[PDB]
Amino acid sequence: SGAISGDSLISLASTGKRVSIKDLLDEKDFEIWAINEQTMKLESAKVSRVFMTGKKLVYILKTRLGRTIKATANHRFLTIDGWKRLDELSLKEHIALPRKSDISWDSIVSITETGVEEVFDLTVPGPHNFVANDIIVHASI
Amino acid sequence: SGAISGDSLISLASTGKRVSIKDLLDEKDFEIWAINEQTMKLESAKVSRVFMTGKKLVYILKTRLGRTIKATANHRFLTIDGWKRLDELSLKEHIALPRKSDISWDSIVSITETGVEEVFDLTVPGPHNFVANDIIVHASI
Repeated sequence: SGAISGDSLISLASTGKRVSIKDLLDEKDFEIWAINEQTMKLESAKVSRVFMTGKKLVYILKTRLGRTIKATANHRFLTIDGWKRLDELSLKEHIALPRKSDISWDSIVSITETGVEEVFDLTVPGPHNFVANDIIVHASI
Repeated sequence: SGAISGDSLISLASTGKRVSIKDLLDEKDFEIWAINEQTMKLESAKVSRVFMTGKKLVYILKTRLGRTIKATANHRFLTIDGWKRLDELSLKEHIALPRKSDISWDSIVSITETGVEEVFDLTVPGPHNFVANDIIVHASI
């Protein structure tokens, strides 16, 4: 149920390349990087499908390291105490970023509403999350 | 225990004038606007003293109306369910702004760390809060 800006760069596990999620709309069955929540280790995982969900108000989330992403109020990020909607995060939270133990829990330094844009998501069977703009984000539903 | 940037403009109840809290450091016993939490009505209240608390990292909080203020991570604002530290606020919260029923509960649209600056507070016996940059904020201790 979330969605992120089409500008967001998706990390491709088999290569180390990044291509915007907008540019991946007509693509499927490629691997992305997901965190396995039970083990807290990153693992390659297949993307079932990519899709746009329409135009939605988006918000810039920025971490102390400088990682940033634009996303809907309801898109979820991985917090020390679980998945939380962007609109539920506060500056006291830390969120999961891929490090290369497998992850860094970085402080949020900014959350600001920016504007409406075309927004996208993807489905990832099993772990249900992926790395975009070098930040761990939840996938479809 | 909070504190806000010296740039913050303090609403003077007897006149309707605004002067930065930095500019009020050597001033006392003037009235400011405070909310009476039991009644939720604004009332004039005396400022006992104004003081700088040193240099501290500050954060810009902005509301949907466009009201904005720079304040420490621990400075409190009035939420629909009580006083909350800036670092505990999320975009789903609304905070109290003086309206002229007596107050408007406006959505937060931005919270972003900005930099270190000299920071100030003031003491207000009884209601313990005041209006700065047209936003209700908690006073000393």
